[PDB]
Amino acid sequence: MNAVEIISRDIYKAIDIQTKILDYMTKFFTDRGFKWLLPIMLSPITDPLWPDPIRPAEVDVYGVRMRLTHSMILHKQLAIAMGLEKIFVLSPNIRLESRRKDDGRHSYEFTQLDFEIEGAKMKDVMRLIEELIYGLFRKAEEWTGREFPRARHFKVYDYKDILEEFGSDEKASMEMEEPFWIVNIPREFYDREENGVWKNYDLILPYGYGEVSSGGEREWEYEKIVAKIRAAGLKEDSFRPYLEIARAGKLKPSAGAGIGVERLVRFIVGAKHIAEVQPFPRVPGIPAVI
Amino acid sequence: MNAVEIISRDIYKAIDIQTKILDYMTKFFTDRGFKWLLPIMLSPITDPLWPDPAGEGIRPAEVDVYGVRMRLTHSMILHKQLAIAMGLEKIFVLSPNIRLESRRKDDGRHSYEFTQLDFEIEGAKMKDVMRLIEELIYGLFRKAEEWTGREFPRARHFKVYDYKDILEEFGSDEKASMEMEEPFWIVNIPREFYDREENGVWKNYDLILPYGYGEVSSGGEREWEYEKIVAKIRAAGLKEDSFRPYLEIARAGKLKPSAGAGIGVERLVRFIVGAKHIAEVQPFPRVPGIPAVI
Ligand SMILES: Nc1ncnc2c1ncn2[C@@H]1O[C@H](COP(=O)(O)O)[C@@H](O)[C@H]1O
Ligand SMILES: Nc1ncnc2c1ncn2[C@@H]1O[C@H](COP(=O)(O)O)[C@@H](O)[C@H]1O
Ligand SMILES: [Mg+2]
Repeated sequence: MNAVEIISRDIYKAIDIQTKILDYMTKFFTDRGFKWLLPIMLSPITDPLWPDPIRPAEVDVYGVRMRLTHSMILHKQLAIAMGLEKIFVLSPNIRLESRRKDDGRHSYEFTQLDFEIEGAKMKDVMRLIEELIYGLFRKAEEWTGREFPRARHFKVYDYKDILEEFGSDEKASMEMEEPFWIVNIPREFYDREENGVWKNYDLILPYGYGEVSSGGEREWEYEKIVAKIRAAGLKEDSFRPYLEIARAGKLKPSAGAGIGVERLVRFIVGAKHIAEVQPFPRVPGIPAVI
Repeated sequence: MNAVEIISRDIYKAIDIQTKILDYMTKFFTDRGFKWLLPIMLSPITDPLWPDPAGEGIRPAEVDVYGVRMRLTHSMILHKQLAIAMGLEKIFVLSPNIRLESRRKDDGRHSYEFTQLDFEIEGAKMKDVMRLIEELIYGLFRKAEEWTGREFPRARHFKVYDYKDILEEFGSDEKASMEMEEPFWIVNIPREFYDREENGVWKNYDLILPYGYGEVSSGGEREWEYEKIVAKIRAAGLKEDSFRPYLEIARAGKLKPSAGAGIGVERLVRFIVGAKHIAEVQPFPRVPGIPAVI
């Protein structure tokens, strides 16, 4: 698609739905006393996205190598350390994944509504996301006149049982008709692990649409954080100012999640490919024309 | 300042105010039938920010994506015009920008990363946009009195000055802001190719805050005609090559007359909390010429 073809697509209904979704979700959080933060796109530190079942793009800023935002996870933990209590942000992310990830669900630029709550536990956040999704689905039925999944609470699968029964979260999505949780997934250092149990969670949409939200409780203790980083083969100086805050003992227990906005729009409009809900497509492996 | 000093600052009140401002502004637009778009951060093309009397001529930060040069968003102006070309009629976006301005721009009003609420309206004229901004600002200031218990400028509409006359009377827009006690408009400012120019008159506008706080909003009617646009690019010494896909759209006759503006969120927060320096309202400061530690 050249530039003219890109702007010649019909996208009005998807954008109409997107506007209603953003209105609903931002209000959901401000109604519950969340602070609305603005994003950052450049920092000496960012989410490594590893280990996880790709290097961040970099640019020089006044002589210092900065990373483009993979995700604001570390900055959300810092906002909690500043005592903001409950926060969310509409955060753009840049993830330059390969052509292989062009599966209809991935974009190399996207936005997630990313939130964090001081002191929250995994079951708190999951219940909160269930409340958000249930309400959103009921409204979407009014917006679109179509029927959406009806459950107030979603089945919870352990990561292991998903690999056991379906082989992958992929096959799982295709087989289900309700959103479902996958919990206890070994991954990045910031996610809390206790007694071999990872206190984290992914919300998977039915009908093959795949993951829509992901989060967890956080590690906040210096020794434990550095251990997981070293163990993973990550370099500590990639996270220096963060670890300095951790060493100072200023990180606080918290839990949160990110919700992929375009993935949600795609589900509600029922679009075959995520690019169809984006005015300026950002397809993995295909550098954007505009 | 270092990481621990940053996280130790007390900015709860500014963030509480920011939350109320974002709630108010986004509702203002959706209430009026505007569509809410998500931002783009990388693109082959971006706002040149030049010519522009308010800038020094910075080049966008660049990064390769699958081997192809992309520019980090200076502003989404060209993308707003393309959204209008897609028939979305009335649009807004909370758009983060990256502008690596020099230390000379560290005047308390600039940050090298910031967000603007950027909006565009198909068919609108400068008077329509200016009046909509007045409606938004007046209503915001009335709410701010309740949020803070302090007094804010009460004007329902703001006075209008030509740029040329500002220079003559005050010497600069900075001096003008220091002398005024209510917000005011500066219009007819020769600048970038996308602002509409007709027989020597630029159809554009900056909202300036009083008490030295400076500019908080800027916009204009747009050019949409290929030959007019190309001539302005060439006259400024810019390169058609830098705007190739946009110029393809323009050559095809698919740009439409429109007008819009951007409103600096952090600048507005700063004004309402009375902060000396914009860094005081940002959880992670981005001070011009100083690479941030976090
Ligand atoms: N490449 C991508 N394209 C579109 N959406 C994404 C992408 N990666 C993540 N998301 C969304 O953002 C959410 C948070 O992702 P994460 O930061 O990876 O845990 C996911 O649950 C998805 O909804
Ligand atoms: N460097 C900056 N730091 C903070 N806010 C800015 C900066 N540049 C522009 N703004 C705000 O964004 C609005 C739109 O800017 P512009 O795209 O330059 O017309 C301005 O009116 C300011 O309120
Ligand atoms: Mg300007």
